[PDB]
Amino acid sequence: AAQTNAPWGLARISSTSPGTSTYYYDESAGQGSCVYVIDTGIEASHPEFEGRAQMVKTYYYSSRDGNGHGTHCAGTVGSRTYGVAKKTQLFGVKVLDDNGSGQYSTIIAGMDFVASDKNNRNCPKGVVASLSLGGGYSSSVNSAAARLQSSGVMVAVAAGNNNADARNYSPASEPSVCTVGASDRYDRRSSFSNYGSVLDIFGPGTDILSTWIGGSTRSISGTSMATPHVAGLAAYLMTLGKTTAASACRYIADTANKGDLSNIPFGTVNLLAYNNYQA
Ligand SMILES: Nc1c(Br)c(C(=O)O)c(Br)c(C(=O)O)c1Br
Ligand SMILES: Nc1c(Br)c(C(=O)O)c(Br)c(C(=O)O)c1Br
Ligand SMILES: Nc1c(Br)c(C(=O)O)c(Br)c(C(=O)O)c1Br
Ligand SMILES: Nc1c(Br)c(C(=O)O)c(Br)c(C(=O)O)c1Br
Repeated sequence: AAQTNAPWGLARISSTSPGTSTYYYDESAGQGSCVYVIDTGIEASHPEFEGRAQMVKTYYYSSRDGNGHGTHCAGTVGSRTYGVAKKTQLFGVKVLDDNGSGQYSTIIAGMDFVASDKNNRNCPKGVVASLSLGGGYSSSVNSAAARLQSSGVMVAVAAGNNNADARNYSPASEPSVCTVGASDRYDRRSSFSNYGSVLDIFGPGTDILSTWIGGSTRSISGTSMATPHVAGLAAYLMTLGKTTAASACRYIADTANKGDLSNIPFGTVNLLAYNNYQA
């Protein structure tokens, strides 16, 4: 399948080269898979989700996204126009308040929630969790992320936006999950992207168009935007049967575009998420 005039990051995910604008992908499109977006919520009524999004948990007075961040990330995972895996099922878990903040104890609870809740959902092709969030190092936060992964969920986490070594951030620094840095449309490391040995992969993160609340759209930037590209890619590749929740991060690194990014510090991987789809 081909999506013309796609957001640059979707075109980038399916290309050996920057500077194109068509997204190419297998029509299965993540059907039968599930992605949890653990964030500020998801505006499930947005037409872009087509009935495939639902809120399943909140720790606040509403499960609505009163921020936009979660809706944007969910859009990059799985919206019809802005998403990587256009037929996945999207489950929202609101661990962040409408200001974009949340306590680590709440975030941990939400991770353990997902590890159990997947047993209440139909996801025959597999389960992914996208965590566009983080703060400073916490062994308890990393452990929660590790449990979620161990439980059979492909966990993708943002590296963070401090232009620093992601070793000092959680859940970014958890070795067993997939830690995602950000790139721009010219294959440069995004200016804010964290780096370091704990990174597994880069995805598009600068000037990413996606859904927003009030049925709208906007372009914003962050490792928060790169993470759902990788999460959606995982869901897509799991639906294709190419990999599993336990092996998908490794598989994405194995099959990445290699050596094409600029301003990658020595010791950080130079790997850009790629679906290796041959039309
Ligand atoms: N990403 C990107 C874009 Br967008 C464009 C463009 O203007 O469409 C060009 Br001309 C290039 C290039 O340097 O060839 C690149 Br790389
Ligand atoms: N935790 C966190 C914060 Br706080 C911010 C921010 O300063 O707004 C951003 Br832009 C990101 C991102 O990289 O998307 C992340 Br992850
Ligand atoms: N035992 C086992 C299984 Br079952 C699977 C799997 O789900 O196919 C994987 Br991807 C691994 C691995 O991650 O290496 C292992 Br070890
Ligand atoms: N595989 C690989 C890569 Br990717 C890169 C790179 O990051 O561009 C380099 Br600098 C080397 C090298 O050491 O020659 C190799 Br081998």
